[PDB]
Amino acid sequence: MFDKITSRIQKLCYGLNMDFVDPAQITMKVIQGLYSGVTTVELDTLAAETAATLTTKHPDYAILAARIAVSNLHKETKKVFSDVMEDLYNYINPHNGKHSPMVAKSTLDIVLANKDRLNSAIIYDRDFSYNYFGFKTLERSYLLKINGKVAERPQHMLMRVSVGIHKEDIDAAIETYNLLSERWFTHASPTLFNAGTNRPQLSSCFLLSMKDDSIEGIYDTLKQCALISKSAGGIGVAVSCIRATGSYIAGTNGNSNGLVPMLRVYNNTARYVDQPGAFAIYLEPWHLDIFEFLDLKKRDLFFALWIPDLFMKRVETNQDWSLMCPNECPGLDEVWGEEFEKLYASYEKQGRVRKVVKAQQLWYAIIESQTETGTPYMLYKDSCNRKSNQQNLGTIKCSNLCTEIVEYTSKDEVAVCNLASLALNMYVTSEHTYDFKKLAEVTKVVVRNLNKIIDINYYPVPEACLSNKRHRPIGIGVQGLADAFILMRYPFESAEAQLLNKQIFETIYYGALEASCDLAKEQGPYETYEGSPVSKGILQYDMWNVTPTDLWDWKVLKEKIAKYGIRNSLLIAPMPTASTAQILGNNESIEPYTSNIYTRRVLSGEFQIVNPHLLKDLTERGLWHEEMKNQIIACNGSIQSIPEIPDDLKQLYKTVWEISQKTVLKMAAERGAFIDQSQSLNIHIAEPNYGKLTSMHFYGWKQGLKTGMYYLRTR
Amino acid sequence: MHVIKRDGRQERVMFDKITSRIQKLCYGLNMDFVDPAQITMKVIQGLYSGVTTVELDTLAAETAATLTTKHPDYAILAARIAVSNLHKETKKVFSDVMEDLYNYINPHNGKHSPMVAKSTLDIVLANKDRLNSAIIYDRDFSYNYFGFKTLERSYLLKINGKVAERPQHMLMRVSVGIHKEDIDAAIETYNLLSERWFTHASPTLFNAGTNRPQLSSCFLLSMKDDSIEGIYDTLKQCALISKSAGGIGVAVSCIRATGSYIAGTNGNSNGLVPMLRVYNNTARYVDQKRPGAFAIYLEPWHLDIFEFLDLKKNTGKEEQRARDLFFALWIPDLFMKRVETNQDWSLMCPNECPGLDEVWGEEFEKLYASYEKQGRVRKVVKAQQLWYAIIESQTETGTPYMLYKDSCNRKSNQQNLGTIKCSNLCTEIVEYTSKDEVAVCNLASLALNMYVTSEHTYDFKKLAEVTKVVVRNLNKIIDINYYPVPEACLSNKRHRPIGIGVQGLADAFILMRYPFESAEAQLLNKQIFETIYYGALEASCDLAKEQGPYETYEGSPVSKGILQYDMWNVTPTDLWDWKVLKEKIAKYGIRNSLLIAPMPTASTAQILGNNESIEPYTSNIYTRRVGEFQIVNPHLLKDLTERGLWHEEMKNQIIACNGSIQSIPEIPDDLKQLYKTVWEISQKTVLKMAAERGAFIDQSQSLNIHIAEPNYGKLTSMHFYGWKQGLKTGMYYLRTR
Ligand SMILES: Nc1ncnc2c1ncn2[C@H]1C[C@H](O)[C@@H](COP(=O)(O)OP(=O)(O)OP(=O)(O)O)O1
Ligand SMILES: Cc1cn([C@H]2C[C@H](O)[C@@H](COP(=O)(O)OP(=O)(O)OP(=O)(O)O)O2)c(=O)[nH]c1=O
Ligand SMILES: Cc1cn([C@H]2C[C@H](O)[C@@H](COP(=O)(O)OP(=O)(O)OP(=O)(O)O)O2)c(=O)[nH]c1=O
Ligand SMILES: [Mg+2]
Ligand SMILES: [Mg+2]
Repeated sequence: MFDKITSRIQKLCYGLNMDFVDPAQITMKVIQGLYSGVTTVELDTLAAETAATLTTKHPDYAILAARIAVSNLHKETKKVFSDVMEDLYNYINPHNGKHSPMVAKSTLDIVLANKDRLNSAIIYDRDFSYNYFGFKTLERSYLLKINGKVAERPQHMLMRVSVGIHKEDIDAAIETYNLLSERWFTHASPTLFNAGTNRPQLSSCFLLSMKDDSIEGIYDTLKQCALISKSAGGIGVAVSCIRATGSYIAGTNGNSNGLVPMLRVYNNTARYVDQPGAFAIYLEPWHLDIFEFLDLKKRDLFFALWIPDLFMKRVETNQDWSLMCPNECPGLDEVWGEEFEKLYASYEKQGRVRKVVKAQQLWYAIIESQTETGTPYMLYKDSCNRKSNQQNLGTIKCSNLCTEIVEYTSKDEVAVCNLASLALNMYVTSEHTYDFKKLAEVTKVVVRNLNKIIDINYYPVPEACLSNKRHRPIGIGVQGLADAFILMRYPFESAEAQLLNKQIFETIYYGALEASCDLAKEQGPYETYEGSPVSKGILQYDMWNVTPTDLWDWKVLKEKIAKYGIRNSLLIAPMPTASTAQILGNNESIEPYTSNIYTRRVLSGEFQIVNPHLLKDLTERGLWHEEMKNQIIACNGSIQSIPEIPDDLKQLYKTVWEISQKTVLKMAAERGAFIDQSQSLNIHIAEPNYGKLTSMHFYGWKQGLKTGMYYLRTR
Repeated sequence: MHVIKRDGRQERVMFDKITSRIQKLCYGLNMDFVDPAQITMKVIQGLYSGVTTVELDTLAAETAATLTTKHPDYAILAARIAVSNLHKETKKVFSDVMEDLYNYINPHNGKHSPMVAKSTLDIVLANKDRLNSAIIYDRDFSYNYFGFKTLERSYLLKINGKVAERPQHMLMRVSVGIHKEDIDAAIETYNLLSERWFTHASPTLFNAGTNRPQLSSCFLLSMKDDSIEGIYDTLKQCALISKSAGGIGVAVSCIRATGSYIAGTNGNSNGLVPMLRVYNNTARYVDQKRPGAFAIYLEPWHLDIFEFLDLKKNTGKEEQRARDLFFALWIPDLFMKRVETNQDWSLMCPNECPGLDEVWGEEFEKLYASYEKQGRVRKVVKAQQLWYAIIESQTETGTPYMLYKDSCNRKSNQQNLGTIKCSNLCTEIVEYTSKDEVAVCNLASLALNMYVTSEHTYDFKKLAEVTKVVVRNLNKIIDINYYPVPEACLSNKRHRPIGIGVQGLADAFILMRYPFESAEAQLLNKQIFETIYYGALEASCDLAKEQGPYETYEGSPVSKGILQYDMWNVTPTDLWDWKVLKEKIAKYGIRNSLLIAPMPTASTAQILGNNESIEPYTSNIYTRRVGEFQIVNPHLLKDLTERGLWHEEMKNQIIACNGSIQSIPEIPDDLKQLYKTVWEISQKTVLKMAAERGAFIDQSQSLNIHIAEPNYGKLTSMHFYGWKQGLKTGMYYLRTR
């Protein structure tokens, strides 16, 4: 009897490690929610659930689990792509009666005029390549649904995005289709949510100079934020030009209440417009309201600092910092580095300061905020501007929400970003050699994609659109760096890892540029190209004084770029990639495993998950048991103190806490020479003291990092 | 013992010189109850040796005012002492003070900051001659201590602490500020202000003849529409107007309901409540020591009304509160009919049910029904339920104000423009607003007790002439005001509305010796307001001749010879020939769509010494805080002191009685009659009187209701009464106790 269930679980067991997967186990839990009443479709989830719990015994359960629920999706959705599309278009909302197409006619009509070539391109066996928690992610949000029931299979949705990008160009579409569905990279969420629809808001982040220091200013800027958040976008906002508390107002002959009351207005605007807000506010440490600033998360806004070098210099030489009001001392954010230290001091040597503190004391109020709340983020204004390819445009006033994007912004330019990410774990061949020829190749495609995205994209406000058209900046990231190192057999901190880290990024960048060049050959450079460091032969690694390894002939590439230029002001920026890395079963971005154990909620409750790579070594060596697992939870996810585990692995699966943050910082410093934008650097300090922190910032600062620190994590 | 004189010159104490100086300022005062040796005695104890001769003026004017409780003359005397001080501390010649104020260099910020406009100076200056000798400083001695200290606290200009302006220099600046090179009229206005016949609204008082003049107090807005973009555009406007110290009232009914579908995002609308948080947050943050004030107007067919209703509570949950906005209801006739006949009432989304707010009266009644019929409703409730909800809101908070859309639109001369979607912060202004037009209003009030004579007869003929003047002034303001936003300016030049108000109405009855509630008082109330409407139309007519109609005149009720009182079916008394005027208009047209708008004269009433607006006394005994002082109704005290009926315990037995004189066995009834508090008076009678005067007020009236012990019965009956009277504003605040 339960035999009829088992022999059916078994069907989807192909290629799985049957030392550790045992279908009999599931059946024993499933056969009990059985009765004369419901049957198969119900029991289908039942088993998927059960299987999914069992992930703790073996990673293959996640995959088995996945497969079952997938089988069941297929058993309840249309096969033919064009036919699924047809339904999404037609959907009359039978609620009111008005027609509401879920895809866009043009994408429909493109799809139908090639129903032949697109339909038979889709390989639906590719829906089994996702793990459970990955699949469930898609099913919650990424797969389009008519009234309850999901319509799109994951292939459908990929094909949709693909043609949603390459429109009339089928070839480019089917090659993007493949790449994606084999999980060689991914687009940003907005792209996957929106490509092929009526509101194709694909970009994924915006930046924003505060238009002007008046009510009129503050409220136009506010109108804009509301508008971007409407159509999804995250925002960075440059706020430093707003006059401080006490600063006189001529028009009303009153006295301004300063930056904070104004940050309340914005906060409140984020609680409103949603589809929760998310603004990063960037303040410069010379602003007279910087102290109140540091108490605010100490609320729907994240604070970040636009640090000028001068400030770091003064802090380390126990010194005199002078807080100014931007009304009283104009243009202080319109300038960086040299011209800043001249202009700033000029105001100091002119008396015109509102209040002097010791540099060191401000510093320590920062360390206080970070230990409390994990914020403010630390970004170095001078580093960012010095190594920016957009420096010919002016002074770069701030960054995006996750500190990775560094772009110019003005009264009439609001910077945007279009992002995507390469799955580094996919390029390590089954020989523990890393395939770079293939990595470069895929980047070049991602560039063409992102580049196409600029023109088709829906822009929420006009100067988002004006910005992006002038400088055509893109942003390309990575995920699974950690899994790459593990699949290679490399302790994250090993010299072996440390080289690979450079090499990977020498490659991503080589390809990006090379592809950006071919596009410039094809359609000319972006119009604010000539004037920039690349018209001058100075690529990103030069600005760092790094000479790359002989892996690629940059000699040859520079001669190309000298001939036809590039298409995009900027290209690379490794980002958090939180939501996508969940689908692909990867560790987020460039960071180690925070723990070797963690959970994940899925509708009702959670599932307990051990590091997939890890569990596979412990079980094969027959070291996996009850209390074995129960102990690692006791050690917050480390295995260092568990006695019967080899030397080999204790090294291989060190958690981020057990890793040297100095080393982490140094490694970013390395790769960051081939990242033309910035990177989202979290810092993990187990037991913090103000000492450890202070050298951290200082170490990373000395390394010359564009972003010093995204989040500080403490416990 | 000695006193330091006005020059550092030690002078021994000589207490007769105090009494002597006081006596010098008792011209015209009834000396039988004003013993000025009483102050002397009370001064020379609160008095150490070496104290400044200037402090023996403050200490003395302070003492003098705490004796209002003996004879109101004392309160006038207390001022006289403070003014006889100020004059000594001030430059006499007007044109000199104007020089200082301009040439004033900011002693902190080394740069320069005029306090008058260059033009205002260059006029005053090139007109030194006439203007200087025009001013009568013997008018500064005609206020009482309380009016005076309000003036002193914000209405005269301070050069670095030191009050530069004398009250006449102020009055004068304002006149030139309105009249520029028109020196004949500046002087005529100065005379009518300084003789206390009327007062301009505070924003005019403040800014008149300064640079970038914010002369107007009130602004009306309609939301820009169901959009994140509309919302934030209307918010920038509100911010911009609030920075210019302007009061605001807003039409918010078009906004999607909590739940309503949002196309572009597939998500769903969070409703009015969340948006109103954003409006509170902005009101808090933009200013004018004073936070901006928005009145929010909702129509009772909107799905979010119940939430709208608990938002003013100080009891509930932090997330759904907004104690900084003021809530109002724009009420269709239908809702009221539905209530008194226990029928159901449907709540809609303006998204699934467009056009509701852009249409009134039967046009509405038709459109609303055909939605109900169509099943276009999100929730359907018993009408009485909503009405119960409304009246506990009022019981707990005193809000929402109660406006009747159908009255306002039916009886408005802006009718030819479209639907009037809301009123203002104070509910007396009834003007049109659109995507392109924010209605400003410019206001002033007449001191209604100035026009009653020694022989207890009223001077309507004079009241009509003063009104004419005001209209000419309020008109010029429109052309000199600096508009916070362009749509404000658009509107005002298009329809040139003006709102003329009143203060000292209850004072007017008392001088004649009328109870508020008599046939006498109730005839005069009609007659007075006829007079104001008559005089004002006649003024606007003259201007039309001089200049042309207001652009949007043609097709209006007036351009058809329909005057406000026509819209009520009320024949005026025979006091004035309304057919002569009607003939005069159909000739030249008028210059201002709207004219009369009885607003609540909050602080200009404190100055002129008058009782607020259209209202009877709240008490015969009260407080004004400046030490806070113990004023007895000046009128009452006179009749008591005259009839030799005033002492310590009587003053007290009234405080015992919450300022009522009713129970006191020693007072003639015809006095107990005249001096009833508002908590004695019939509110129905109040509502009838407004309605009765309402036929002559082309806008509305801020109208509080006082009900002592309030229940559902009393609150309900009171609204419905006024409603059936044809009132546009049926209730401003509900005050209780
Ligand atoms: N010798 C005195 N003894 C008591 N009170 C005095 C004396 N001199 C003046 N005062 C009081 C009377 C008034 O209430 C108050 C202000 O009167 P005022 O005559 O303006 O002061 P003053 O005498 O210092 O100046 P002035 O030089 O103009 O006379 O001072
Ligand atoms: C008027 C006003 C301004 N502000 C703020 C907003 C701005 O940051 C700052 C003044 O900017 P503005 O609003 O532009 O004031 P202004 O142009 O009339 O005066 P000035 O030219 O001297 O700057 O103060 C308030 O917080 N509350 C207010 O009521
Ligand atoms: C987009 C968005 C709209 N809204 C509300 C506010 C507005 O009253 C209402 C109108 O939506 P809009 O802001 O105009 O968005 P839309 O253009 O998609 O609207 P429409 O469906 O008419 O095309 O939606 C939010 O509260 N939060 C949001 O994030
Ligand atoms: Mg300004
Ligand atoms: Mg819309």
